[PDB]
Amino acid sequence: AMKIGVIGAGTMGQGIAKAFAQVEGNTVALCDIKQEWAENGLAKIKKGYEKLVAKGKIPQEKADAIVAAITPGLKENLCADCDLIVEAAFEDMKVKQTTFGELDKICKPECIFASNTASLSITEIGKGLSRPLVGMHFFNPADRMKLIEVIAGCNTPAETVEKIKEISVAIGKNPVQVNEAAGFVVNRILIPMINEAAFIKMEGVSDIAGIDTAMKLGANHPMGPLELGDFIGLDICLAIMDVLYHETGDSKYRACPLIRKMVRGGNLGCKTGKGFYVYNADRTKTPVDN
Amino acid sequence: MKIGVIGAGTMGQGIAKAFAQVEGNTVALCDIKQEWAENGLAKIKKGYEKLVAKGKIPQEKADAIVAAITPGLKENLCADCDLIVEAAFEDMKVKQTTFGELDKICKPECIFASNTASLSITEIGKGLSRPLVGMHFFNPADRMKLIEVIAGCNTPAETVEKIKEISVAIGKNPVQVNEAAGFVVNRILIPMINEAAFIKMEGVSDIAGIDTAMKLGANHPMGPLELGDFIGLDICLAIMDVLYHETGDSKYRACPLIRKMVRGGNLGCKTGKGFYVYNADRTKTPVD
Amino acid sequence: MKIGVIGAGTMGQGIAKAFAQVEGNTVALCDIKQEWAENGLAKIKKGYEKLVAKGKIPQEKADAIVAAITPGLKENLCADCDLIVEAAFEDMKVKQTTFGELDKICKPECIFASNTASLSITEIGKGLSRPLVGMHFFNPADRMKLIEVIAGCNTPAETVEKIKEISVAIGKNPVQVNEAAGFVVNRILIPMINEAAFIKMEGVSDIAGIDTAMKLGANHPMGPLELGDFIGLDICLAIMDVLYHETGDSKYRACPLIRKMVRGGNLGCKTGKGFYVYNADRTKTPVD
Amino acid sequence: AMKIGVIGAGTMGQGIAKAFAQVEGNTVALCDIKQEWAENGLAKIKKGYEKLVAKGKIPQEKADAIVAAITPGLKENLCADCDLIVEAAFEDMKVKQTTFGELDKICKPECIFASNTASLSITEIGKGLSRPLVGMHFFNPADRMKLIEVIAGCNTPAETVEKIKEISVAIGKNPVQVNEAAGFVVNRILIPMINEAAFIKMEGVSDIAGIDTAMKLGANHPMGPLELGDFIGLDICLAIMDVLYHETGDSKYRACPLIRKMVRGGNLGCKTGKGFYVYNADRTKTPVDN
Amino acid sequence: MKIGVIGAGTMGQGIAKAFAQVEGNTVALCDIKQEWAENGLAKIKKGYEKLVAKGKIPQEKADAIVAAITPGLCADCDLIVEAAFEDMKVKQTTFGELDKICKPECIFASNTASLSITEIGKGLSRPLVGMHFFNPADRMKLIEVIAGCNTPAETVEKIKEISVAIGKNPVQVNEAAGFVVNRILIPMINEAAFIKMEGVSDIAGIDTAMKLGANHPMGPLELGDFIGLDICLAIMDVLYHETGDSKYRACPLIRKMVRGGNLGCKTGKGFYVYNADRTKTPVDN
Amino acid sequence: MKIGVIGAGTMGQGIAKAFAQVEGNTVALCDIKQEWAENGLAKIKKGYEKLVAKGKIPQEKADAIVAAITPGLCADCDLIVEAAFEDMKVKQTTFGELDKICKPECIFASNTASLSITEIGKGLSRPLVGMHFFNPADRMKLIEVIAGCNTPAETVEKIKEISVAIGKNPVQVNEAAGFVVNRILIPMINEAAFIKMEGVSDIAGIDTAMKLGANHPMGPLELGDFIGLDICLAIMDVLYHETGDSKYRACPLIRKMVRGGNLGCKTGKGFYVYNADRTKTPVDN
Ligand SMILES: CC(=O)CC(=O)SCCNC(=O)CCNC(=O)[C@H](O)C(C)(C)COP(=O)(O)OP(=O)(O)OC[C@H]1O[C@@H](n2cnc3c(N)ncnc32)[C@H](O)[C@@H]1OP(=O)(O)O
Ligand SMILES: CC(=O)CC(=O)SCCNC(=O)CCNC(=O)[C@H](O)C(C)(C)COP(=O)(O)OP(=O)(O)OC[C@H]1O[C@@H](n2cnc3c(N)ncnc32)[C@H](O)[C@@H]1OP(=O)(O)O
Repeated sequence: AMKIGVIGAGTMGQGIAKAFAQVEGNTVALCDIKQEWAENGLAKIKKGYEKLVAKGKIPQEKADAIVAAITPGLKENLCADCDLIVEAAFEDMKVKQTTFGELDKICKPECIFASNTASLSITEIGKGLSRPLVGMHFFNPADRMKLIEVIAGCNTPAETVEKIKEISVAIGKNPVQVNEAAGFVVNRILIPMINEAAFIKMEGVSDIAGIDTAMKLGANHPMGPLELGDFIGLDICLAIMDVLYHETGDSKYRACPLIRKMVRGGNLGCKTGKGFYVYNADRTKTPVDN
Repeated sequence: MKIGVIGAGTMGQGIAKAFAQVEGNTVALCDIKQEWAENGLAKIKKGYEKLVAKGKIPQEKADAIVAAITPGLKENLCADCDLIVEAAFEDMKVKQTTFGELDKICKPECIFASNTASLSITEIGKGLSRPLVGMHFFNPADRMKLIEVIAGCNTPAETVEKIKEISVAIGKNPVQVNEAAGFVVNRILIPMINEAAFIKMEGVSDIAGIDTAMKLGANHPMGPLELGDFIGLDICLAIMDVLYHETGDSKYRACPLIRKMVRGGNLGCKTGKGFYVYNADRTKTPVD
Repeated sequence: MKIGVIGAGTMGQGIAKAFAQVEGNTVALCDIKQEWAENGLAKIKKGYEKLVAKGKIPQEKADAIVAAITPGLKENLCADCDLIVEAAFEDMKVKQTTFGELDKICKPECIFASNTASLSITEIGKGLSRPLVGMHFFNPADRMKLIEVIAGCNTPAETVEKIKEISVAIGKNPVQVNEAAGFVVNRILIPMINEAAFIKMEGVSDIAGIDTAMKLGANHPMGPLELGDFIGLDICLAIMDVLYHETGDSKYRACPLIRKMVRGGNLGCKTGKGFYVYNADRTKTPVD
Repeated sequence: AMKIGVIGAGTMGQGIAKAFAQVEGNTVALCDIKQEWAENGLAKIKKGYEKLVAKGKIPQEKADAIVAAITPGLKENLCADCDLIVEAAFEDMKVKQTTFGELDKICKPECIFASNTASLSITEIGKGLSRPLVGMHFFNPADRMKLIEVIAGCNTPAETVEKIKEISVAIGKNPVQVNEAAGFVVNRILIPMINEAAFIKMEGVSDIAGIDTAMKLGANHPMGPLELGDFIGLDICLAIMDVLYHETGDSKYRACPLIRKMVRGGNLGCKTGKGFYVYNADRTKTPVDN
Repeated sequence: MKIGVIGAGTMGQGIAKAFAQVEGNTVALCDIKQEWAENGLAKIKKGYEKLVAKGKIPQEKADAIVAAITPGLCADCDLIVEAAFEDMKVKQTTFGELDKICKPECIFASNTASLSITEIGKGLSRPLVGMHFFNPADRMKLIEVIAGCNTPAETVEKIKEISVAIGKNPVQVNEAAGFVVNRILIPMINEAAFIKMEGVSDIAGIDTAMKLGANHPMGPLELGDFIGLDICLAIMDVLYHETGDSKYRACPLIRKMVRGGNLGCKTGKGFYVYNADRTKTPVDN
Repeated sequence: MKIGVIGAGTMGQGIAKAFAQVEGNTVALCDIKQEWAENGLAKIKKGYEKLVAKGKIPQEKADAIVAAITPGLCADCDLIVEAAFEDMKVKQTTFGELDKICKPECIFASNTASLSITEIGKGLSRPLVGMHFFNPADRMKLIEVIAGCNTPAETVEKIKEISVAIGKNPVQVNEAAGFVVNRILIPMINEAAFIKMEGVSDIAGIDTAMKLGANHPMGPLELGDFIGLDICLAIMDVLYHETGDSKYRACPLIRKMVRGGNLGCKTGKGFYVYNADRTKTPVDN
């Protein structure tokens, strides 16, 4: 028995709504700024579940049972008696502080405020609030990845970290406590990997398929690092590298100028059909250095 | 085809099985003492008897593998070798005079390759009469499918192709690398371990947590702290210091935490304590 | 001598007492609102009444000090000023147009000085008709004996000497500085605080311990963590980021720990919590 | 009631011997490699105490009472039933590992092994030993400075840190626990100060007396940073900077090339009569830039 | 061919000279304030007068090229070269304001020093290319030809031919910060400034060192004053911000001098004070 | 004056030429293997022959200077210039072995590229000074005069006069890593190598870029091959180790080529392969 409000209806918010609604006994309020943005979010969840039922990987009764626990709307209307708030709205500081300042008046006092952000300070987002702000960081696709990073901020009490811990296990996830530093644990290790694999390309050491092949056969990684960057989106890798550099001031985390030149040109990876690989119609991918 | 493997230690052992696994090849497993090489082949043959009893290899395929390997001294066994893969102690002067000696023994068409991970292929073969290429296996060499082929600054393109063709002819996937510090795998993978240690050092997360986050967040088979324990923190410290010294770039500065643990003998699995304590059962316990 | 002090805040207050303390000087304490400047002088006069009751100043020396200071607007009080010390909000465009306005008011021989710590003296006075020098007091300006005199890239040697002579004429010790980021004191002293924080961040010692070690090991009056609390961690973060941005050098990267505490409002004494909790008695407690 | 053996009879060892022998109830074995090196150490302690009695700052009975508790000799002869060993021998790794490997056989099992080193790893010094090695770091003059840094190594148990804690209070010092990192607490903060004050000189920002005057009047420090470097010895500042750089790999701790050029020329500060200041006969010091 | 130059400063003026001195080309010269865009064409006749006087040019040739330059015109050019201020939104906006104004099929080229070509041309209808001239653009034989990720080869090659058509040498260079010449030459100026700042030598010694020790036509500090110390700071900063590498941090002595307006030859005081005698004096005497 | 040069390589040979070509000086040329120290004087007559053939020198002048050079002699010189290998203990030992051999009052000078002068002369009886020539020492007009902390002015000035006496220009420079010219010029070669390594351009383009874009007599990569890529690596490494600043990290492509013995003109293959035709080919074609 839990009510969960999810502020943001793009990719992350829809997956976070699905992660709670998969557990029987949870109802999800899928909110956004315009009521029609939330409705497009719930239709996107529905459309996506129609594909799996087709590909035979989920039963239609389950899909229906998931969709039935999600309600689109506005936070003023749906988040009063919410037990947990998980925001996955746009990565802008002032938008977050506004959202949470409103919800602070809307929500009952018992409500837990959490943010899925990966680029901003949990500490600075929840500064003015009347209650603890915590980080509850999901990984795309949030309904299938079992990791949750629980980020403590400078003032986030330990009970608040402990509660998000219990909730993550309740929904079948594995929490990992992180004290707020840029990149947390997973992003701080993983994106500098992608960045090194790009320096190795830029410096002429090896080719794209070779760097990826070496990482797949040499370390038993599921993808190559450059494959992976296309699939994450090179724009997001660049932004994480730049966040890792600006927070620390450490030249160690400088982004590879090759990534920046591709993002400038719009070659963001799988989402643009072209990054280090070209994604064609016939389901084949070829590295851009051929 | 006849291959000479210089070094009867673990790597040399694994490289000899890789070539002897394949029908039609012969391997001379050499080391600096006739006995060393004969102990190398005895470790190989008993690893094969555990496999036979485990039922995962025919008793006659294993015998035919052991039969294809001959221990001895290079002065006796490598003159009509077609390919030499060196896998001996990582010291630049020991590798240079081993390849100086082999330059006089081995027939001209014999190809010279070194399994080195941390020394410069180019420097290795500076003064020789024939090209020197990198042929960097991954342990266990008989089981890992990747082979990094390292072109030196004067290693002709023809030499690099023929080592590619040999790697596939023994069932590997060659990835051509133009020599730089760390090649591909080590240059990505060891700074990874190093970063997880800085995360531990700086109080961001705990050892178990850093490792759980990378396997459940990034789909990695091992956490980076378990893996640096499995590779050996001494191997990880040394690769970091190579990257640092070959580049000049503070980016590759090793994490002082790893340097403190290596100074105390806490190297990982090989000493029974690193980031994890490895107990008498099978569990491992984070020192956290 | 007649001095104009631009800014009736704490620094401007402390700089006006420094000049009015000395017999024969007059000070115009100006700010952008007539009331602000009159509140500045009222804070000054009541600080002097606590001193009189504490018996540490004659009742007539204090009255004569307060009498030498006149609040108002610069357009009214600074035209026949001999020296202008600006001490207003640290924003480059606010300082440039304040000195543009004063360039038309003040008689030509009036000397223009700014108390800025983080902005470029040279940029401050780029387009003016007269030189612009740094005259950087230390709070409390009336009590600290040091004055850093900052030569700009176009500040003549004659201007620098005359500010030296004024500093001693009001009983200070001038230390000539050729403009660079941090001058002398801030460039040594704030990286100090920053380093003690990295030591805390990296788990080397504890907050009380870092502070006790520096006072009993180096003969320092305050620990560096107490001192960053007393200066304000926001002031310390900002100086770090100036040093970093003016140099380009990772050496002066601020410690992320200090950046996290500033984002949470834990700035030190001014907010009642930083590295120390400051309780209702007089004790302070390390957040450690 | 405590017996203390001090391995090293130069400056540090003599001051460490004096710090324990000042406390009634402690007897000090002042050891070195050649019996005559320890005797010169005890005569140096005696000569130095004859000066204070002259300058009127200590009573002669006290000096005599201190000297009487110090015995020069060889560790084989004097350190068997020692309660604590504090080595302040030369800063060389192999010398330390040899000294401690011998003392490990000499000393009773109850004996605490400690090292005053400031440049080497406590962890690497006591690796092969049969008992914990700890760092007990004194500050010249060890008999008058109240700070002791107690350094835990990678394997130094907490009881061993706790015991050196009690002993430091017993002798009137204030211990500070430090987990082993280069420079500990005091040196990592202080010498990079001296180094910055030297960059400021080298870059032409201010003059020698001005940098020192600013630091004395601006921060209320007892000395200027350049004054202080002369008094510490610029060779030692250089070595600490170089140790801080090599251990971290961080360009942040690069030594100022001005310090290195003065050390090369032999201008080590007060001990050579010339560093940033020239130390004349008539008790006056003038900065070398005049 | 018709050619429009955007910017009327040293480089704008020199790029205009470079096109108009080849028989057959016509140039449109432009700037913000028109009085500055005629001040441009004014500095062009003034210099051609001093050379015809010195016998280096025939008056009729000097008069044939200053008649091919029109201060404005851009509606009909076959090629646009912007030599505007080295600020990114400054270049997007101009080029933004410019995709309307020019004929549909006319080539857009920027003379930027180190900025990404690819970001410069993002909202445009047509490919954007890099065509980099070197001070003085009318004498220096080099053109660096920089193509962005979305720059076709027909345009890269159409620039190579135009280059050889006006007596230049076009070297093609891939898009990275500083391209070739500035990435090498500007840190060299920056280093010489650190050498003066740390007192290793004086301004005079460093410059004659590199002239007599390296056979360089200018010392690195005279060369900074001639380039403009504000352009040098910019490129250093762009170098530093593109790579993230403290290797390229500008020398604080150059940031101090740009803040004071000691920019070199354009303001009469850089590392040298330039006198009417035509003699320059190092500011450290 | 009598002059002894220590080292018989390019710089040793050129420094010998620089003294002997001035009427009145005599030089003693030296090296490890004597066959190398006559190989030195062999490369000196061979080059003077090719110039007399090309009419640049009169045979009698070529014959007057090769008669002032004696392969050895050092016992009586008034001035010693070492141009030995750029390894510190290599220079201390030589100079160590040399304070005995030379006359008591003779001036000791090192042609080191970046090493501290002050540490070079520590155990010596006499001041040690820096007298830095530039390849080719007989043409390049510059001498950098470097004094150590314990080098008196009489010796610094005695070098300045000797310099002007052999038609050079002596610039005095304070002891820091790289002095002036190499601290600027060598990272410039190093940068051009990073530019080739990151693929921004090819070897040819970078060099003609800097010739046509900067008016440089050699491109930075030809200049590396002419200096020797082993000397360039050394100076970069010394730069990096003296400052501690990753700004000066050598480019790994130059460390790889030195490891392979691709040193430039002295080994026939650097960034260019040098052919008997007298044409050089970039190794990337
Ligand atoms: C920052 C960026 O983005 C790109 C950049 O700009 S980086 C900087 C690139 N530019 C440079 O580095 C400049 C390098 N410096 C040089 O090449 C030389 O300094 C230099 C060519 C400018 C030297 O000046 P110079 O040789 O005296 O001028 P130059 O025109 O070549 O020859 C001088 C002659 O102008 C000659 N001349 C003949 N015709 C001429 C003409 N049409 N126009 C001008 N001059 C002419 C005359 O012969 C005059 O010499 P005399 O008085 O002795 O007769
Ligand atoms: C690393 C360190 O520690 C210090 C260093 O060395 S750093 C590197 C410093 N050195 C440099 O940078 C070199 C810079 N490069 C240059 O200055 C030019 O490359 C260069 C002078 C070498 C160009 O070569 P050049 O101009 O062709 O040779 P140069 O001798 O000056 O003139 C060529 C002429 O030799 C001339 N010549 C006349 N007399 C001569 C003589 N006594 N000796 C030699 N050449 C003579 C001839 O005129 C020949 O030219 P022609 O065939 O056209 O008639």
